[PDB]
Amino acid sequence: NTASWFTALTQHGKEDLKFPRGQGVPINTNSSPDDQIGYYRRATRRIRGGDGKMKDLSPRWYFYYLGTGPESGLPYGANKDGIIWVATEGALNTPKDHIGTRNPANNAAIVLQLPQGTTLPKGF
Repeated sequence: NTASWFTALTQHGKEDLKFPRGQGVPINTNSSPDDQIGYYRRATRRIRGGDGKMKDLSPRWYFYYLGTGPESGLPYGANKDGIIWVATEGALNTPKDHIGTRNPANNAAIVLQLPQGTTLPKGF
């Protein structure tokens, strides 16, 4: 019953998601400077293609605050395939259980917006 608070970054290229130190955290006016830390989780979807065979769709990366989402128990910097970490300078390395996850039944997803001067890899 839980989803990301933001819309996804679609991976159109061959390279995985990666942000330079300090960049990557989506803008949220309902959050404070201490909360600006989390991870992007890759979600690949498979569909029945025009030839009957299963084919992959462009991967989607969803942001979740630290201590929240499908990898709530993972600490910052944890090595896991499909998980990349982001944190703004000044955010505290503590769980963000007060923000948590979004319930789509009563909350719309916030359009993913990166701060001014955020660099994204090719195909994003």
